[PDB]
Amino acid sequence: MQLKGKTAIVTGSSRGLGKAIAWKLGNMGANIVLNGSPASTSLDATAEEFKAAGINVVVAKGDVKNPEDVENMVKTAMDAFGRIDILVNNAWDDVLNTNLKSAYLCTKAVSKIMLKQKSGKIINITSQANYAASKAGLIGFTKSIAKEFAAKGIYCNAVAPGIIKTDMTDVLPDKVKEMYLNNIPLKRFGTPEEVANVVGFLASDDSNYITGQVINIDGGL
Amino acid sequence: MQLKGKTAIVTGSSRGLGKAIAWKLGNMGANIVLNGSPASTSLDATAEEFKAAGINVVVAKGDVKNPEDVENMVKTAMDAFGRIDILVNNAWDDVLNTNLKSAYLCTKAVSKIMLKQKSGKIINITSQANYAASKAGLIGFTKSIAKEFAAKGIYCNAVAPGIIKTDMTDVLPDKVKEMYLNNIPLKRFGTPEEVANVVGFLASDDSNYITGQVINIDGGL
Amino acid sequence: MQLKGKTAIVTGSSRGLGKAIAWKLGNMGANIVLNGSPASTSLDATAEEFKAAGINVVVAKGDVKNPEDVENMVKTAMDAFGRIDILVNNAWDDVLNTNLKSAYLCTKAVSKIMLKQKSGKIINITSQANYAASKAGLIGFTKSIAKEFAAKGIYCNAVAPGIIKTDMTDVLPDKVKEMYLNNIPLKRFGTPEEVANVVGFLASDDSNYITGQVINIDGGL
Amino acid sequence: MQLKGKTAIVTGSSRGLGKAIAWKLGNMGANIVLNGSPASTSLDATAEEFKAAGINVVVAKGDVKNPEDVENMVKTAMDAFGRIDILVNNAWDDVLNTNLKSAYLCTKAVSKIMLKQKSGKIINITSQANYAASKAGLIGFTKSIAKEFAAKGIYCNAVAPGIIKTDMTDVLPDKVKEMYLNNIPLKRFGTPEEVANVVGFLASDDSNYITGQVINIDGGL
Repeated sequence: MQLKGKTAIVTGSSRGLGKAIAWKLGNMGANIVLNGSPASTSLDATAEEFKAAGINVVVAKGDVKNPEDVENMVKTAMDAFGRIDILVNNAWDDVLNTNLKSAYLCTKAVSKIMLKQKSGKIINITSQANYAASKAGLIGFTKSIAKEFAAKGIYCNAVAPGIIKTDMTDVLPDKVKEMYLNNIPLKRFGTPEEVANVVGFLASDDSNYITGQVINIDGGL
Repeated sequence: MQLKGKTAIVTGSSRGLGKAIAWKLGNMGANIVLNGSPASTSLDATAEEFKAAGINVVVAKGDVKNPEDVENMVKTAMDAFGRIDILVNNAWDDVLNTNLKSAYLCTKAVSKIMLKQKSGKIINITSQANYAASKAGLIGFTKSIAKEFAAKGIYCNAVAPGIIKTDMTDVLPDKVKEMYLNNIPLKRFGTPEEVANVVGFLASDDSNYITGQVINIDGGL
Repeated sequence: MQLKGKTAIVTGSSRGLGKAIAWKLGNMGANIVLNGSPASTSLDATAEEFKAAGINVVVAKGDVKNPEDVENMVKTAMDAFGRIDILVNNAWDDVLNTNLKSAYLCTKAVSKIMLKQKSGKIINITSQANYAASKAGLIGFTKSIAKEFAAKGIYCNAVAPGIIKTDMTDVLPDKVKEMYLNNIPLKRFGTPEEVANVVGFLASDDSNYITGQVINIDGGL
Repeated sequence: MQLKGKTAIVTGSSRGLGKAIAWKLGNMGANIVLNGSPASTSLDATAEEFKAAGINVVVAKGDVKNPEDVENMVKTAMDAFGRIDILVNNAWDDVLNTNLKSAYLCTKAVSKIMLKQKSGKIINITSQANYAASKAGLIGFTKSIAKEFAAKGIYCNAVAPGIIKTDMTDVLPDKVKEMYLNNIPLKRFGTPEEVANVVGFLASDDSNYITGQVINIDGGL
């Protein structure tokens, strides 16, 4: 389909949002590099599920907050598929390290390969003051990277989800759930699939000529 | 395909960007209501082209800056297809009347029908101080409408194109063209098809849960 | 004081916010041109109050939504003081005409004089979809004018007040008042004097090098 | 004057922008806590200059990227003046640590005292991808802190300078200088005094009711 013969790396893709994003890209025809902890019980199961659905998938085990694991991830992608068309960066000190620093390291490593291709899409997914600074940081980073690599044909955009349906939100007390729901103009939580569909758009040719942008998927919040 | 059995009204769709937008929506399976001046030489030709390509199309002739023509447009849509799922608003006194006032009147008229459906997507396309105020006005209008109709399931978003390939840009002197190109990070003009693809995204279920947003398609400008 | 020997025109300054703005500028040492309807009972009283406080004041009677009255206003300023250093623009068809069109006409007229001076500060004060489009329009207009006249030393900025204390807010039912107050992080309404103080800043040399900006004075709303 | 009997802490205030900011606040009548490295040749000279000008000044020596020095700074302020009304936060791992982490630690420490006062103003001064993320991070942090402490009367705003006159810019080659100047609508660099004047505004009662805002002082850039 839309991403036939392309390779997408999705960080933090063993479960939840990352898995849904990788699932959508896989079903658009992309070769998938899943990423997660070596200690993940779900990582291997997820890969087998993808393969059974007809998605070509390799697994890079490690923590993308560490340079050595980032290098491994890139090497397993290249060994498997020989190219990287799409990087999805999905993931006080611990907060800025987890979200923002992983995005920085992965972008730095993958950009080397995208520059040789003269092609590539980098899509950053955003995750109180610690989170706010990290989120805004990732957006500024996005816009900076977009500006820097625009001349070379490489895209960088961000997706900023509002409140998305999780295992936690499902078990929310009805009163605390109604308080959040009442603060969202659309009066419902978003879904992992909706976020995945927006990343699908940003990965496809349908989003050509869009760079340095943030798409808020938050129900008008 | 994605918009099978849905009806899209695209204002100013006899030629250029509007025609490209209507073409994309048509090819996604939507019933199309084209709009343009009764004096258009291209309007009828465009409709025949769409029909030959297998797109179900009706034509509403008039100027959408006038209430009576807006009512006609809505009536021809309803007479033809019985519903309106998508409105694309594409188009000192003359500046604010052409862009912004047409968007206001069409939204007001179509919103009545979308409220009964409890479903609908309104997509506003932006067009020196006169243009700047109009553009910013249309964006504020977009965000206001989104907030107002969110509770009822109706979406409102905007697409803001930068410099797009036209008949005018093609005949631009090479020096004036190079001056514009050098001010765009991606170092090329956008295309009508690219804008059409973004409207395609905003019209489809892939953009569910996104409201009150502006997508800049400007090559990082 | 700070504005000694300078002339400020404040539109809609017979009462309320405009009067408070003109009062602050007057007390900073500026020559003041008050503006209001010929039918104003308060305009003359306000001018006499200013004079008794030691402020040099002239009155331009008319509606600044009309070109002829705009010309009169400019002429009474020039006849009185021979220069214009500061213009404060304070004020579906009726909405866009009142706020935005007055700002456009006054700026156009005053800019001719500021260009000869190679000096000047234009400060636009913002006033549901009609209001939202008008407000956003005035902001886009502000940014456009700033860009256009930057090379010539002329500044353009905007002040965007949130909920400000009025005669209407004072008589608000306690329950409707508590609903608004609870939606403002600072948990109080703003005052006309606070807005006036921000305009005072934008009129003074303390705001040199700031152009094309909007200052939100809304208690974090 | 405006800040009589108030205490302002200005981080990184031994020289340059920080010194100019502290100078302005001092001359508005504030008690000043200067901050800089124990190895600073200029810190002591600067304090003596302030004292000779009639400014009440104490010096906190240390690096505000370290918790122990932040505690010292707060303790020297409290020992000297018994209160803190104004904190000015002025200053890949090294980039995020220098700008953003110092702002975080100082705000955290000073906020404890401001909460007891139920009064306080925190003013963050912004400093390629590393800088962009840090700058955007500090802005998001600002907005978060403002939201968090609004209920308690504590303000948080940011100042974002564009290109400001330094010792480096003065010795810039004329061609590289003309390239920067041509990219600024006002066609000149800003000055440390201009930045200081904006902080002066944000420290004074003239900026009451403004919170969670960023003032760009960049000549329209």
